[PDB]
Amino acid sequence: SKGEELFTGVVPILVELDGDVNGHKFSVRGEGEGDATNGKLTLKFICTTGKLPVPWPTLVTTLVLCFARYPDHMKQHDFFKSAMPEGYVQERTISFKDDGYYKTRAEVKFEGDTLVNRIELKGIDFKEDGNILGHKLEYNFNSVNAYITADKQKNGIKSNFKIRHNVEDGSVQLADHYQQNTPIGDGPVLLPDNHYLSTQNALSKDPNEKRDHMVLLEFVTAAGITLGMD
Repeated sequence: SKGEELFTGVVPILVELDGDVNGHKFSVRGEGEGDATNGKLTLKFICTTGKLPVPWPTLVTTLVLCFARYPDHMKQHDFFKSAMPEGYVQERTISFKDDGYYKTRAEVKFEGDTLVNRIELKGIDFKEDGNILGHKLEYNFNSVNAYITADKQKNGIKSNFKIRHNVEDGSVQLADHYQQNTPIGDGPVLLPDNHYLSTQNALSKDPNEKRDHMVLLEFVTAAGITLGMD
């Protein structure tokens, strides 16, 4: 596959999300750019339907792993870029412990010059006074290593990892993530060996923005495979 050659520069990004959590409907639109050479994403997200009915941090994982920085000695394990430009489907179940769950289905693929992440999210069985629908989570996002394994019986990859959201009262809300990715096209894809993505996030606000929004800076770097340019 040649897909990785589409990410050697800076690539504009468009993210569109339609959400429905316990019948609370919402939409989010994000725009920015990705720089896979550095593993860097810079995006600004707007709730275009007004008030976001869930905390912005609970949407970070849902709102483009093709922008991870794979070190040279690991380029053969980069499933995400290998599927491009046709893209992949990314599906998750995110189970909030002692609370509801998200089910997400996204298509990550190039539309023209732009990498687009288009997502359908349904949230079910949440508590209306819980940490999610109650907006009890701090506006931040801790750093995380998320392990990838190949899924040969689906021609894709899978991953499960735990996101720990800080609660305003000092407790921690667990979001257990189960993820599946499978290509859209029929071309060749890279099935990686076991490894992980190391991710850091900085969440902020745009002073001149009145809408409900999230400014996001994110770094994603692949690791977990031995040797590589001492």
